[PDB]
Amino acid sequence: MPVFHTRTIESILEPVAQQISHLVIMHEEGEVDGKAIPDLTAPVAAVQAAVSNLVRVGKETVQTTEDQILKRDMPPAFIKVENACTKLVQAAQMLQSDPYSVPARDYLIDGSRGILSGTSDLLLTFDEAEVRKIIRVCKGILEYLTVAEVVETMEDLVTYTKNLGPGMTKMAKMIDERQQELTHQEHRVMLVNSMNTVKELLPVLISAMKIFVTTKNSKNQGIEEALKNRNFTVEKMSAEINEIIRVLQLTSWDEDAWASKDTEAMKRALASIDSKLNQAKGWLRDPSASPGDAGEQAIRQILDEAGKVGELCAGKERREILGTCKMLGQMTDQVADLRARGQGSSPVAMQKAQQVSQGLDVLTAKVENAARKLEAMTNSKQSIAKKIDAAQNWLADPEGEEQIRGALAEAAKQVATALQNLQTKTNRAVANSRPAKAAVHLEGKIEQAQRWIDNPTVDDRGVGQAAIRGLVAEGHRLANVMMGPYRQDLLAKCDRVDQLTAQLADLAARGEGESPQARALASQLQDSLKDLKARMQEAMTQEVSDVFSDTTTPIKLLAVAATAPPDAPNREEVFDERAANFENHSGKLGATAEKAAAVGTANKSTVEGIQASVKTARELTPQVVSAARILLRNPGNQAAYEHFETMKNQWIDNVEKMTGLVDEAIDTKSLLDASEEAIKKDLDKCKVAMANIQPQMLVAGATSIARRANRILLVAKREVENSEDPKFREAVKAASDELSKTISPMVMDAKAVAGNISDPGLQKSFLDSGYRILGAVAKVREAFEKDEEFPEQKANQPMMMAARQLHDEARKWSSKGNDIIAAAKRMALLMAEMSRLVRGGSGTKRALIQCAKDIAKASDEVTRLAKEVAKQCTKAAIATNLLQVCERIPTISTQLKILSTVKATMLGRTNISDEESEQATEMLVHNAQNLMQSVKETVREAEAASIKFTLRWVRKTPWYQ
Ligand SMILES: [Ca+2]
Repeated sequence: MPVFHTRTIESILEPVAQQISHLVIMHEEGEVDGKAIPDLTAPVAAVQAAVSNLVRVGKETVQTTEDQILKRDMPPAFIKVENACTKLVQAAQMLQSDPYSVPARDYLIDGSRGILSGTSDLLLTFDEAEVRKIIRVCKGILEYLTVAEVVETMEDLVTYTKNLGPGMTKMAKMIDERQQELTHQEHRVMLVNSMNTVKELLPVLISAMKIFVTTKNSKNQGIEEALKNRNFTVEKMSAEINEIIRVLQLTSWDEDAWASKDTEAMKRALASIDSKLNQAKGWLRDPSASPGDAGEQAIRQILDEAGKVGELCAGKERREILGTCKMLGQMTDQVADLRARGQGSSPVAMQKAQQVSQGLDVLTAKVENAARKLEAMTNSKQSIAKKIDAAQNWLADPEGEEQIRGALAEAAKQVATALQNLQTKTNRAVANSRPAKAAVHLEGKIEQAQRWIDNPTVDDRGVGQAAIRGLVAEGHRLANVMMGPYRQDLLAKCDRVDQLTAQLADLAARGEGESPQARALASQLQDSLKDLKARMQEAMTQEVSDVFSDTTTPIKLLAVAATAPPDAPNREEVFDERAANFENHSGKLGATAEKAAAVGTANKSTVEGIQASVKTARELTPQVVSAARILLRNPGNQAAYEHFETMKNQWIDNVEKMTGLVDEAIDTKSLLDASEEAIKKDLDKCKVAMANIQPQMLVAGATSIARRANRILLVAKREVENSEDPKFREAVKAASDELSKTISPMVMDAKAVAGNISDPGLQKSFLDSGYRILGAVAKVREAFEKDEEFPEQKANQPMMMAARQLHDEARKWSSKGNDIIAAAKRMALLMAEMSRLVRGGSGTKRALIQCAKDIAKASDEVTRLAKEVAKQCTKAAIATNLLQVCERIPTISTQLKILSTVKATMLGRTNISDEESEQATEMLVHNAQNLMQSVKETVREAEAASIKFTLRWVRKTPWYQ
């Protein structure tokens, strides 16, 4: 099994597999055509030289290495390489006498496959031991984080610190280089993110240890919260280091990453369900609470936490959570409706809601069954495969209950091969046990839903249905905040899409699927999705413009409620309230940011970033509250002040970058319409505030207006650092500068009217300044041959389904006139050929290798011209994003060439294929999908970068809506 996770392996294994492609090409020229095989002497000598380098440095390594694992795993590579090497040399010797020798060609096709396998295994052992070093350092730091609790003296604090130094420095350097030596870009992203999180967590660590030790040397009263924050820091840092250790051992795409994410989100739904369980169960059972209240929604969103669990369990276990969720949802609806009319406390208002909520305690129990279930499934999954199967697979050459412990929790060297077979079987069952998941960014969800609604191939891609369900769930989440327009976007559109999709499902499983009765209804559902996208982005924009207007005043009031004088009144009466409003504000911001990441127009990178910052703030709120409680506890103490300032600054910066990333995910002109609407509404509350003599309300509204104007100044300065032309830098700046001109006059005029609230001239001055701000924001807004067909042939196909998904996606646009759609069409066609060639095996070797070479060539065309597109385009975000989709193309093309050469050395269906040939088909399929859809995203985003010269993206199909 070949590997490609580093640039050194690739730089070594690409020319090797290339010369091997030559040798198997001449092998086919010999075996299929009976042609003279020429002087293999020079090429075999070059191969055996470039490989004898690896063998030589390896043999020198095993002498001077203290690594025992290397001493075990390295000589077998020496044998697997030397054998095939000498075998190829022998083939070169025999084919000098008789260039038609039938056993000399047996030794030519066995050695090339053997030199590929052996070379890959040898490099894999090197790499493996190189990482084992890095993991040795990481485990060093992990063990050093456990001795953090023994520090009780400032002497122990400084000593602990200075000794922690060198290991941290060495780890950071090692990871910074290893990530630069990796080919899988996502792995690099994970290493960078984790190491950055640890490095950003060190100062918080020494701060928490500092307040712990100052609180310990003296007899201060903040000892508990201090150890809470310190133990939390050890927890988070140790967890991130463990993430580093897991990623470092990855040699392919993420295979078991879904497990940990699914189980941690699974537990997150419950850790979040606890609090709202208590609160909502406590203050709903009251005889009335006006609907739309935050305490009312406190149940309506609880069920949402169950839904995200129901979307994680497989399609069958969805039963309990889905049916219970629907019944609880409709019975609470009746609670709100009945309680908000002339009749409350008719037993239907008590006896129904009571049995229901007593059932809320039941669906809160059903979700833990699936949560415990799945985990035991992941802990058993990794415990069997990793801890016993590998460890005693190595030690096959005694003691027993390792293979017993693996064999019990599941349900010579060929016996271990059977162990690998059954392991793959268990991984198959585990993989099926979980349902397919829709994308997270919007266009992925609506694209999968789109691919299911128009041609529902019966009983596959429940990913489209899952995308519709995730979109409808996100529409329910966006709706709970509204009031009047609450019913029109929720009831009509969300339930209309749920109903319509239920019609296209019941109308496809129990009946016919291709009739126009299901295709005339499909357009009824295809545009409804567009409606939910439009109004969902609209309501999301309105919600963001309100919730994210002020992100810092609650924690500011909490900061001044902590430094209150000791003789101040109601110190905890106001403090606990500031912490309550601070936790509520933080959670509200987090939820709004989640909706923004789900519905907004932003690439998956910024979606993962928004979710990451929401995770971080959600983790940071309680420790900020506890820091406020160790400052409020000890007045005049400098250490508590430094700690609370550190924590509060952490929260401030995380919510700041959260505000920015969330702002990226919104159509900025729609945002300007939203904030302009908010300035219109704010001024009405000002006229009213004057009419009823409310100067505090007036200055509050004016400060809100100036706040929004400054925010618009931020989003306007953002468009300056994004455009590379003063076409935008005098239009945007020429308006934002005047918007900055209009700010302060409105403020001082507001302060003027606040003292004489009924003076018509003063009021007139203030209002004039305000509407001048309004017009300024308005100006800021105003500143903004022929073709081929797919060779589908009648009856492997999973490799062709990707080729179809690219061909059907490339043909949507221009035939020619742009080399990228020509090259992508040709790539999907050549992939339709390669799918036919993989299960071939009769003169298909040269056609398959030549096919991979063609795919790599067209890939170079796409990458080249797309890189040309990126540098003649405004807004650097689209350019850099396009480059991000472009860099993952040449790597996957090269890996496609090498894998193709392996499959070619095993393509003459001469038998060495217990499952070894089945592996190379699967790797070619995985690589084929990743390449395929990678150039698909490169095509779509390539057109996005062409709306900004260069290409012509005119569409093919004639306009018919
Ligand atoms: Ca003035």
